[PDB]
Amino acid sequence: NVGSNTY
Amino acid sequence: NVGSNTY
Amino acid sequence: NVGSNTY
Repeated sequence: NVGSNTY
Repeated sequence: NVGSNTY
Repeated sequence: NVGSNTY
């Protein structure tokens, strides 16, 4: 994956 | 993975 | 992985 961020 | 960050 | 950071 590229740049799957969690907030 | 590239750049999958968690906040 | 490259640059998968955790906060």
